[PDB]
Amino acid sequence: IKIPTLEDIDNLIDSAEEVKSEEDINKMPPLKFPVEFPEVNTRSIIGGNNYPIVLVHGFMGFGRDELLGYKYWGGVVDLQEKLNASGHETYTATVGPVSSNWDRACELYAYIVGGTVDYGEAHAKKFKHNRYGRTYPGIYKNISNENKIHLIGHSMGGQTIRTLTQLLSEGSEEEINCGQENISPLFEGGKHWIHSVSTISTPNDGTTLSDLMPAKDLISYTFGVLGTITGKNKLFSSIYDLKLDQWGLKKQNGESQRDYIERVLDSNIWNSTKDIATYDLSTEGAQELNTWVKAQPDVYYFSWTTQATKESILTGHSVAQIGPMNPIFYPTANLMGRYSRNQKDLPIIDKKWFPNDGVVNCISQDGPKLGSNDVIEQYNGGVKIGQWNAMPRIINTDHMDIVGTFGNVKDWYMDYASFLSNLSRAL
Ligand SMILES: [K+]
Ligand SMILES: [K+]
Ligand SMILES: [Zn+2]
Repeated sequence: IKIPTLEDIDNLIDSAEEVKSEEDINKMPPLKFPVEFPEVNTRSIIGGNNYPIVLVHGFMGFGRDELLGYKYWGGVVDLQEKLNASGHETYTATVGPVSSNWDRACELYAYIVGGTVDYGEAHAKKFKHNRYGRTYPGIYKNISNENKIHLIGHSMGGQTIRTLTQLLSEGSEEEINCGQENISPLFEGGKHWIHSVSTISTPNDGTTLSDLMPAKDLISYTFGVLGTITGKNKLFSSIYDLKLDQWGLKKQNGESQRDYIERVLDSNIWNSTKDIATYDLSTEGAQELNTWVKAQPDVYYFSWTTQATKESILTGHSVAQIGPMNPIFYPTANLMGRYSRNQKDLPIIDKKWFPNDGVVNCISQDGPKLGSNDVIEQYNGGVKIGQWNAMPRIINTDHMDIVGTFGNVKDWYMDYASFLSNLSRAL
């Protein structure tokens, strides 16, 4: 009926599942990776790679040094550590939790290479924000056409990694042509640093959760969800940063976390620019991204779809599955599960959009289709470069469960890392 905001923090905390110990997560049934790499049981794989994985969080995800150690990737299980311990070189990148995909891609570039974020003169002028952002040391500084990586992005992270791959490969005409000093190499094109792009629970065609909500309310709701993890009091402690430096929205000297959050929530940013996550998450905004962010011909693309709704036999609406769906997502799942729209200049939303994972419509997750020329095929026991390999649906699994909040997923990720290591070179 009603999506809660911070006004309803008490009821959210009340309805929420308790955070579990690592021991208790390990007692849950492990998620099973569904396939073997093609031909592994018919012949020798001879063309594999040693490229590392870089993990990229979604909307309202935070870094390894935030949330008092609770990890985006695995929660109380440190998936990065487990992957490295089992021989799968893995890093974690951290970008703006509520910034646009463009801004996040520029941040991701700097996070990997090292240096100061550069959003582009042209872009920064157009959207009226700073050209330069924060400074990072670099987690994989030697990245190159020879030293490629596998990008894995959850939620909005999947849009962000598509966007980085587009910019690396083809650059930005607007940036190239504006005649700025010391253009970021990101915008020049010609870089083939990415071997694969994997999206997990990604709004590749947006999510109608953004369409149906006022932006401020969506953000406020998501602070509520964060609170179910941090605890309602620790939610207002200095254990996370919204990273809106470019907008002049850093926490002020002497400002409390609570005052900082209220100030950001009350900002004009949420209804006054398209250069923000809430726009980029909407179906209109995702469609716009899709009109220029294409699947590159020399990169493997994989998509994973989560679902935790069932169809109501009475109305045809999709509703939360009791058990699999976090109770915090009951209202979001149920509103998306009955949201239609047939309005000029906007994507037509019909019953195919109803099934969801609490946050993102299932139909949106297999790859970009709105405004896209990308090819999508369901995985058929062979991998195809330059197009989307839409992998077997991850049913009975909500939006956060697939990153360990809450689920036993470490073996799935280790098996996926093994799978990715078999991928052979572009011809
Ligand atoms: K909206
Ligand atoms: K769940
Ligand atoms: Zn921007």
